[PDB]
Amino acid sequence: MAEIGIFVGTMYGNSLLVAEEAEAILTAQGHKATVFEDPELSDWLPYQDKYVLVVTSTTGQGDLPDSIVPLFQGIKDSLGFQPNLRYGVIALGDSSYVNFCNGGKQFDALLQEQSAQRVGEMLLIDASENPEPETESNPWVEHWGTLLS
Ligand SMILES: Cc1cc2nc3c(=O)[nH]c(=O)nc-3n(C[C@H](O)[C@H](O)[C@H](O)COP(=O)(O)O)c2cc1C
Repeated sequence: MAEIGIFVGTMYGNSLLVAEEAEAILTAQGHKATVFEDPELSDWLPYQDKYVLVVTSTTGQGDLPDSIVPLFQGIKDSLGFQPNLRYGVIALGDSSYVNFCNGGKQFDALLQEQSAQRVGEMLLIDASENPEPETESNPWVEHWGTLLS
């Protein structure tokens, strides 16, 4: 039975709420999930022989949240290649602007630039018109969790 590192990138907690639901769903299906609200390469590392998943957002001029910048730089510069990494991605932000989920999209790109192999398609939550993001992400995690071991 699989184990899932559930790495988070936020400055306001809305993507973190979805990550806590994602951990609960995978745990209920039977997989040993673990959510990380303040992650590091040291917590990403234990899952390269396994599976991982991302729940992230956007900040500044369209940059990654500072809570996941040290994970994004760490994997980019001190890991470099991941041909056997398997995962899934949820991204969350405001639809009112051109950088729609651009910080979460950069974290999916962190893994495709390293030859990882996602077990699904990236979910894009529009918080400014979607005040119940659980309803946009729970059936997505329940589905993705059937594609594990
Ligand atoms: C400076 C700034 C600009 C933002 N502009 C965007 C944007 O262009 N695209 C987007 O998807 N999210 C954007 N966001 C994210 C919003 O804050 C959004 O309301 C989000 O849901 C906040 O919750 P989160 O951090 O948990 O995701 C921006 C955040 C900040 C700090």
